[PDB]
Amino acid sequence: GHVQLSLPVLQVRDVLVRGFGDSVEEALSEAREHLKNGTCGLVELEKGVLPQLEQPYVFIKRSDALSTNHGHKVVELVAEMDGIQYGRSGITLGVLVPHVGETPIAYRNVLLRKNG
Repeated sequence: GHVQLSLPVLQVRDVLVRGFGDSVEEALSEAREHLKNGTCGLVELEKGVLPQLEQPYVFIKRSDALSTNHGHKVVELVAEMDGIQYGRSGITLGVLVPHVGETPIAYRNVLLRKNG
């Protein structure tokens, strides 16, 4: 189940603007909406990445809400200020950014929770 969705994958060094906003719930909402528009892209979480983003790093984690093994890499939209949790984990599949033409190197599919 869930909706299937794709995004581009951009370099954090081309993505001049990696903030959707400057609070958690802001960036989470705007992310959901830049996804709804389709003007979002993905940035992979690597060791030097957080202290180049703004702050409310809109993460994707592989849906810790289930107990089954048989599926695609499903994820869900989440956000943290210091990246206290999630970003500093191995769940976590990247951080979203507003796509402004930064030239992708790749694309990253996921599914997207839709209750009804």
